[PDB]
Amino acid sequence: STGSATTTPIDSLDDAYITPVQIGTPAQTLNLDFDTGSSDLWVFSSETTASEVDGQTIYTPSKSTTAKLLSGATWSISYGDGSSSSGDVYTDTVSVGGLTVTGQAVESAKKVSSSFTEDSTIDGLLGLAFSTLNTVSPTQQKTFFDNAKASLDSPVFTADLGYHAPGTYNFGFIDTTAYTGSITYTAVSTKQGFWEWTSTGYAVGSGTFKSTSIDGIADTGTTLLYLPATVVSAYWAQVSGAKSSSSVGGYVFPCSATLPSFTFGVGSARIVIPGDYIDFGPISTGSSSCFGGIQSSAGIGINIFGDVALKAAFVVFNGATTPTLGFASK
Ligand SMILES: Cc1cc(C)c(/C=N/NC(=O)[C@@H](N)Cc2c[nH]c3ccccc23)c(C)c1
Ligand SMILES: Cc1cc(C)c(/C=N/NC(=O)[C@@H](N)Cc2c[nH]c3ccccc23)c(C)c1
Repeated sequence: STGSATTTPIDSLDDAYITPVQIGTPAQTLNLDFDTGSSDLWVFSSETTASEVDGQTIYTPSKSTTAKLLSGATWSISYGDGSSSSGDVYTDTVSVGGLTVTGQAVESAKKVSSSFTEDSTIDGLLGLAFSTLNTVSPTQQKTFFDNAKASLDSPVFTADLGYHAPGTYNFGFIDTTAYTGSITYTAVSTKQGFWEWTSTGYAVGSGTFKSTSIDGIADTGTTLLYLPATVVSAYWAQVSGAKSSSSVGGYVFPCSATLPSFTFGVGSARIVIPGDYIDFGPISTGSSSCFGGIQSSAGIGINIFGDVALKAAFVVFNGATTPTLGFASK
């Protein structure tokens, strides 16, 4: 089997991408944030604290003839950014772009943090990291991809995120028309439960490539590109007037600037992030200071190849017995 679904930016800055997902019988369609940095499929629901719902579409398990309470199961997730959610668990039928999994754990939120409440366009998250990170207790549950994997034509999914435009998540096949040149594959460590890999280096604009190992995670659920402070300083030093602002929370730059590109290495291959992808617009309405799309990972504890990086590539998440990651230009 295969599935193919369009993913759409939630706003004019590509702050996140939402993908329609059918849950239950009859289908209830919710727009979920596909997150390769976590392993829980959770949704706003009829059980979510009323004051914590602000415009989201909710899953109502009582209206699904295929929903079953997973007796005694609870979940609770604390994301590294300080966001969180928790609740109980149903199993139900879940379909993405024509690919159907029966008995999928659907984690119904009773509580969500303010960040989620404020994101009216995101009805929940669909985790695509390794199932070892799933938070359901006392019986850990499998991700949608893990449940689908054996049935798929090939045990893979691909992320093709658009810049200021829709893109595509495919399951079970590689669309050879969706990228240019070749796909370069690189090793993955699953030791921390993430799609963790090692970039071979970077360049800023037309500058020379610096060969250096950068270990990080491919995370479709993170907006920005978080890299070591040395790398990030080297990038922003090429932008007149750019500076790190403790008050804003990262590097900002004059909105009048033209940003240089940023290149990252994948083996001997190179992915170029155009400068425009690194512009996140005014820090507040009407400001001439703009927020940067490349930020320091210092204090996160891991480097994160978020959407700013991933949207410059066609990315293969290969879930074979020994997982790997593939990157192509597009
Ligand atoms: C200090 C710091 C700052 C950030 C922005 C992250 C990213 N975290 N990103 C994620 O955890 C995503 N995989 C999922 C996610 C967290 N918060 C969200 C809000 C809206 C949509 C998705 C997420 C971290 C780990 C640490
Ligand atoms: C993931 C994340 C990380 C940071 C450092 C901020 C702070 N932002 N501070 C501000 O003053 C923002 N209004 C700046 C901003 C403008 N556009 C954005 C798009 C994404 C993230 C932040 C901003 C936020 C909101 C989210």
